[PDB]
Amino acid sequence: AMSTLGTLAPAADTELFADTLSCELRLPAGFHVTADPGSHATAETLLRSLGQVEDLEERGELPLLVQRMDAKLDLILALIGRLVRQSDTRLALGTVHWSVRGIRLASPHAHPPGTTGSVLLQPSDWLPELLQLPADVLASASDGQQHWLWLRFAPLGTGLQDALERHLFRLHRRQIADA
Amino acid sequence: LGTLAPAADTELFADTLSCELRLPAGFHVTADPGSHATAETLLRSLGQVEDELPLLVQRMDAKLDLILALIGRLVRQSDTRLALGTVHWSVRGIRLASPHAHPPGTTGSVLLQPSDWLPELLQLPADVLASASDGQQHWLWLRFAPLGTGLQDALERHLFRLHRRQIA
Amino acid sequence: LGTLAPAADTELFADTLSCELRLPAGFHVTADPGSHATAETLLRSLGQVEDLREERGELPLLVQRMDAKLDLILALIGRLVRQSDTRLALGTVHWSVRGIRLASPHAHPPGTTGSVLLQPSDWLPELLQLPADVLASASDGQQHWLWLRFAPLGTGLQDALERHLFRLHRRQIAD
Amino acid sequence: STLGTLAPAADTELFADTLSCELRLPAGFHVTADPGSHATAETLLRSLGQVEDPLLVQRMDAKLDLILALIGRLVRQSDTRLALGTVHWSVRGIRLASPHAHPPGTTGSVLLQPSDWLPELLQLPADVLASASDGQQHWLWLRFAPLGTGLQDALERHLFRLHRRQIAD
Repeated sequence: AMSTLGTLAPAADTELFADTLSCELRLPAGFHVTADPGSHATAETLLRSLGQVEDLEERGELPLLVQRMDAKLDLILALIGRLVRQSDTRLALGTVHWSVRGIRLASPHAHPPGTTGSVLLQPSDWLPELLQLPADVLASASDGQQHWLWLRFAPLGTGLQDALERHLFRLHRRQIADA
Repeated sequence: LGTLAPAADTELFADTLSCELRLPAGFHVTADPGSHATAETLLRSLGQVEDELPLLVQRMDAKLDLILALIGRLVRQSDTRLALGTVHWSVRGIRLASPHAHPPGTTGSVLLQPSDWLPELLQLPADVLASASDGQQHWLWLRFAPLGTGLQDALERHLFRLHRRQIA
Repeated sequence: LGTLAPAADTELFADTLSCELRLPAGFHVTADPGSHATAETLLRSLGQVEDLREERGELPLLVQRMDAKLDLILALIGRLVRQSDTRLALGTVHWSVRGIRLASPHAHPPGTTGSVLLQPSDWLPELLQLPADVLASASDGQQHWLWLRFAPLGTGLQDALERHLFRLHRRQIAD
Repeated sequence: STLGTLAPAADTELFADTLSCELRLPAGFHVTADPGSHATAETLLRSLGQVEDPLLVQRMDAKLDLILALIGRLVRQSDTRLALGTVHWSVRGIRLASPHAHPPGTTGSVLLQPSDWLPELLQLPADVLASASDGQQHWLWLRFAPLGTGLQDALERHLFRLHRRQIAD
């Protein structure tokens, strides 16, 4: 906590993180000008489904035919995840500051404020799926060895916003948890 | 406008719901058509996922969503893709733009993507009624071969639902 | 088009349901294929989804919707598999629970072992693989014909194949 | 198997007083700082064990079988296969052949394909205990890092069934 990167874009850092849960973490992240995010519902579905399956009984209240079905789903899911890792290009690992409003992350190339595009993020880790969020560049600055971008997400809509808030809240208690 | 083959235009759309929309679609010549079951399953399934029980079932559903999402993306990122474009679609046939003209009577299959998030294509065997060009290019008038009870009921529901969505 | 191998045609098709149909099939000379379990799972599952094509509402609405998602996933994965698989040559074949007679691009001596490769359903890009040996290879006007005798199937697979063949027959008489 | 005499201390640490299965399967050790995931490993093992065993529902189950089979095929297209060799496996660690030898203390991940009909791999973080050669190949004695209650139980169940199955005829 207490990273000075915010001194590079005071007004932007305040817009994105003031008075709202903001998490500083490392995960595959990136920004691309030529969007192709998809829908709010896809992002929302990814986040919610991800929550229902994660964060660390069948013989009872349930038969056994359904346990097998659930087993098969776990297997299919793992295999489809394996398939994806085979072709998709992974995002680079980076330290980012993420809130419901936007994100501060490092980028190979600077981009003037006003540039529009999509923030790419791999939320999970065991699942090679990306969360894409349309966003605009609020600020762009360097610290000497990396170009930093402050991106503000375009309106997320009621459902996705909720899923994202829950997502951030969970990540936060867990980071504090394993401490 | 449409009246560059009024003969077919009337056969395909007169007195029946005919929607005008933009969706990837195309005509592919072949003697190897698809199946009615497959097309019916595709249509009804898209519709049943329009908009609970023990926790294990709720998480099974979450797992399904994740699988569908991942598999859907893989297809969409590696496919040929059909030509986006304005088409006129009814339970009887479709009015779409094709790269080249075709002699009427030419047998083949109309391939269209009924939904855009899901990259699964709908395959319907059809014959060309007319092939007049003018919109700088060649427009085709395709007549679906008899769909059969089930698939026809599915297609009408699809178009009706699709129309209200649009008319709102 | 069967006298080319009298005894072999009698061993594989005498006093037993034998169907004549066209589908992608081939014989692959391989050391060891295997897995009756995979072959049986395929045939039994196909049959259930084949019949799908008991009660409309019935169970919870959520369930019906999950089933739909399954139909979508299967279709999508099917499409993906076709984007890079190798289609097998379509051909007429005589198929019994004991063996199969098909057209091969080349001939093989009696005793050659491998797997009979078949695509059971046109809508599903999945292949059925059954270990088999060649007990007859002869030629007629042109094409090379092989008589493959399946290696023992085991209780389950046999039942699955017999069921599959019977339904195939029944549907065939439906013309 | 006399491979143990090549590294008595390690062989004893990994297989003494515990079920140890000698079998053939694709398995490898790769130097990496990939912490893997206990939850992923446990899910794989329990699910595997589950399948190693109203009409609408039965149809759904049929669809799952078909999907699983196809997805399996896809992965097997462009996936880097593991080396199939004889191994010695216990809940504590595993002895397997390796391309290069490694100094004891070297940490990485053991990769192996639990079932032969599915291309899904199990990853388990481990450290090299011993590393010796029999004149033909380099053998490694890897000690899995703590598995955690759940994963450990799943693995114990997995090895026990495996041992049972193989004691037939």
